[PDB]
Amino acid sequence: GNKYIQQTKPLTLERTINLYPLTNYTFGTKEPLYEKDSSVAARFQRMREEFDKIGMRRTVEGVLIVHEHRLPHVLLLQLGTTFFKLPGGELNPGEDEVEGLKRLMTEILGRQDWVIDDCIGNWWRPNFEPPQYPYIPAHITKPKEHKKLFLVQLQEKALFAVPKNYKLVAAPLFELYDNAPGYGPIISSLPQLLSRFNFIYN
Amino acid sequence: GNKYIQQTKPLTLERTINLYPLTNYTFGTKEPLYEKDSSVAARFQRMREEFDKIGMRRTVEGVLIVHEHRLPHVLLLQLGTTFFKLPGGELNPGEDEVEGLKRLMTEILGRQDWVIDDCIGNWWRPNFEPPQYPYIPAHITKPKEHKKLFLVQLQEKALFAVPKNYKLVAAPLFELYDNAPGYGPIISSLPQLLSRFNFIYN
Repeated sequence: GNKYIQQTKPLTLERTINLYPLTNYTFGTKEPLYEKDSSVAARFQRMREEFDKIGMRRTVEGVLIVHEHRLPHVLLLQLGTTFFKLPGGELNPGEDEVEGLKRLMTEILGRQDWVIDDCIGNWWRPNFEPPQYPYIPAHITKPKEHKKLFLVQLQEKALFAVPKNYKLVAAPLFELYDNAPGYGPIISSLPQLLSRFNFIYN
Repeated sequence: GNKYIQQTKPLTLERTINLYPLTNYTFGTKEPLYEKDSSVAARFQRMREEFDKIGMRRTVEGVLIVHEHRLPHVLLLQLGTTFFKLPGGELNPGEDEVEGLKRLMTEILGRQDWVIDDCIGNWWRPNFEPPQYPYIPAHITKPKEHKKLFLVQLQEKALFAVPKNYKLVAAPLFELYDNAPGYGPIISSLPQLLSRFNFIYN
């Protein structure tokens, strides 16, 4: 004759994420962090050299979200007038994805004095060329890079240490949406990839 | 001194979905199902009339995935040369989202002789106009429509009953990706929204 109290709905169906105000977050400076590749030519030469040695490049990137006036903003690292990146980078062979992303974000943003429970997408680079796709194209059996994106939940407050040559910016979703010319195909589709989340604006 | 066997990784982090070959699926015909709105003018007039009476329109849509040669395809309903839609429609006031989507897909596709565990995105229409966004734009406190998308897991085999005036097609991700001119902003970003899933190609 008993009834059961119903379980919290699956996190697959409704995923809630706490956001905090932009003003909860601050940065201090650290020494500059220079890009591994000094040009487009060097980038693709290194990708080719490493592909021959260790196979497909495995990149991981973190999407950290804050709000201002109840609108989500994604944290980006500005390196040039039109050059923005997510905090992340290249995994070492054998390295766990999530543990690697933790290492990489400590390297880039780690204060000098991470909660990663959510995969938000995957992108693949079929050739030693710029184009990347959110799927493996037909008959591509050996992509040259696989990029995996994760949502990194921030604490209520945090201090970041930012390499001097980077500017830590908070981009509102309307800045990113349908703005591949400004931010590229991955960052510009973050609004779509974040749309399923139930955000709490603390 | 004991060690614990580790739990399956969270479904938030790695979400696996079984797909089956296109040839596992068939359709039979039923009577035609006419669009509620006969023109763009009538569409926005009805949206306005109903907004005044019952508030924001609540639409729900199902994303059903199959594969051919290990490439995902999304099922769409073709109504015209350039007019494709997802199976779904408008919720009744008070109606549960998932139960409403089940009702709507039975209406459209239900054989005459649903597993919905995943939210994949949200879109909002700020005005009585075509544009829709994957977020609520700043200072929009009363959007006119909220569209919610769900992944509908298919059984190994299924038979569909399709209104005579619709053609059931299976669209590969490369047909959709960066093809808003062909399919609109929602269907064209399905490849990005599906990229997080670990698909098993049965």
